[PDB]
Amino acid sequence: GHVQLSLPVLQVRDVLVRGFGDSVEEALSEAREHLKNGTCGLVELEKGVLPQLEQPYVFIKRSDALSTNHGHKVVELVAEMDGIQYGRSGITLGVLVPHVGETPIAYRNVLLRKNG
Repeated sequence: GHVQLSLPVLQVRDVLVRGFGDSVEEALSEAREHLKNGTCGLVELEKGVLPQLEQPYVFIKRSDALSTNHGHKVVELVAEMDGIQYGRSGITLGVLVPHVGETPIAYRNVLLRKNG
């Protein structure tokens, strides 16, 4: 189940603007909406990445809400200020950014929770 969705994958060094906003719930909402528009892209979480983003790093984690093994890499939209949790984990599949033409190197599919 869930909706299937794709995004581009951009370099954090081309993505001049990696903030959707400057609070958690802001960036989470705007992310959901830049996804709804389709003007979002993905940035992979690597060791030097957080202290180049703004702050409310809109993460994707592989849906810790289930107990089954048989599926695609499903994820869900989440956000943290210091990246206290999630970003500093191995769940976590990247951080979203507003796509402004930064030239992708790749694309990253996921599914997207839709209750009804």
